[PDB]
This record gives sequence, structure tokens and C-alpha cells, in this order.
Amino acid sequence: DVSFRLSGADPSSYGMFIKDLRNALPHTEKVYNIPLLLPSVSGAGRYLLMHLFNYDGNTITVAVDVTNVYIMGYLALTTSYFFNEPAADLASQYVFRSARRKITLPYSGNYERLQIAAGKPREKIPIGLPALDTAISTLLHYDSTAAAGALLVLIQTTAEAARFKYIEQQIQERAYRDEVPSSATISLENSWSGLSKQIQLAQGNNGVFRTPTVLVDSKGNRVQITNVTSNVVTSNIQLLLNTKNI
Ligand SMILES: *[C@@H]1O[C@H](CO)[C@@H](O)[C@H](O)[C@H]1NC(C)=O
Ligand SMILES: OC[C@H]1O[C@H](O)[C@H](O)[C@@H]1O
Repeated sequence: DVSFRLSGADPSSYGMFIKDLRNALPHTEKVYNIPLLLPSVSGAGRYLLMHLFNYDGNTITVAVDVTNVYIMGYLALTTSYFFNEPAADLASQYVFRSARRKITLPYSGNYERLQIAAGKPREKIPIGLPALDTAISTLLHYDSTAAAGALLVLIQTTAEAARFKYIEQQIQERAYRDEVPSSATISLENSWSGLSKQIQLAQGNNGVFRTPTVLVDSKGNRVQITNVTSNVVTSNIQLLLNTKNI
């Protein structure tokens, strides 16, 4: 398990959380020195628990699928909550079985359904450490519309930060003042799968991508990534989704 406390949190402590989160995902190889997540894991071993503590010290435990960094669901006091999707339903057979009731959320976990449920896209939702604190607090008590916004925060500040150094740095820059994600951040989130694939297909093709990936950069300019020398590959992405899952 890994843990993060908002009480006394700073850019360093957050960075040590995100490092512990990355280190908790198993891999047996690296591809261009980036950890390759496993094709699958059977049983309870598929799921990492993240223990998150709000500023007053209340906690939720969040289950994460180690093969893709997807949030399956969470436990808040004696109630478990799972996404309305078959991967989470399967995950509920292994984690949080000690909950006194299990609620299935009225949406699946993907960004588009979450944004619908929230009433807004995540371009308009501030992230950062204060927002994470707020998110944890929201999830303590069921409200499905509020929880959608909170989960959008939680996913970006945990899983998305683990996947990309840039996003981790964005959040560190937002330790004491929330701000909506930069459009680069949104672009990386949306491209994780495709980047992961193209980095794996570059092995066998002289480091060249089969199909270029289009990103939005830090200045807001639209840029093509065509090979493993790009900074996104050498100095940013930290975890590759296995092509067996794409
Ligand atoms: C690889 O990408 C770099 C920029 O990251 C670019 O200058 C170069 O032309 C590209 N080479 C190939 C073969 O794609
Ligand atoms: O479509 C968004 C997906 O990527 C993010 O990681 C969320 O967990 C979600 O499953």
C-alpha cells in the first residue's frame, strides 16, 4: 500500500508519494528505460491500495489496477464505492469486502462519463493539493454529482501524476493554490495509451513511431512526436501501458 497525507503536505512530500506510487506497480521490463506495466496480474495482486488522508486526518482508501493505473473504486468509512464498469465489478470481488455496504457509482470511470456526471470538462476544474484535499473530503460522503468532480481531481493528482513527470510537476506547482490543468497536461492524459503503444512499436523500428502522436506543448502549440528522442519519451512519461491492453 501507499499513503499520502494532506496535513503538512508540501511539494517534496507529494513527490515522495508519487514516487512510492510508481514503485508499487510491478514491471519485469523496461522499454527505452521506461517501466512497462504488466499484461495482467491475477487475483488480489492486481490491486494497489492508496490510503489518502485529508487535512483533518479523515481517510479514504482507493483501489488501483496495477496493470493500467485505473482507479477501480474506494472505501470511505464502512461504505465501498465502485465504478459502473466490469473491471471494477471484478475488483470488488477482492478489495473492500469488509465494507458494510457497497454502492456502485452511476457512471464508469472514463473521463468522458465523469465529465458528463460532473457537469463540466476537466479543463474547468482546478487541480492541486488543496483540490485533492477537497476531493477526499467529498468522497467521504456519497453524493454522485459531487463525487464525479472529485474523482476527476483524484485521477489527475494520483494516476496521471504517476504516469507523467510533467503532471507531477504541475501539481507540485499547485501545492498551495489550485489551478485548472494546462492544456499540455490534458493532452498527455489523453495520449497515454497512444504514446505507450508507439514507444513499444518503436522497438523494432529504430526508435521511430509507426504513427506520430500529436500533443499540445507547454506554450499551447500543437506538436508531433515521431520518435524516442523526443523529451516526452526521454524525460516525462514514467510508465507504459502494455500493448496487450491497447
Ligand atoms: C525525431 O524527433 C526530433 C525532435 O524530437 C526531430 O528533430 C527529428 O527530425 C525526428 N527524427 C525522425 C527520424 O523522426
Ligand atoms: O478515459 C479516462 C481514463 O484514464 C484515466 O486514467 C481514468 O482513470 C480513466 O479510466
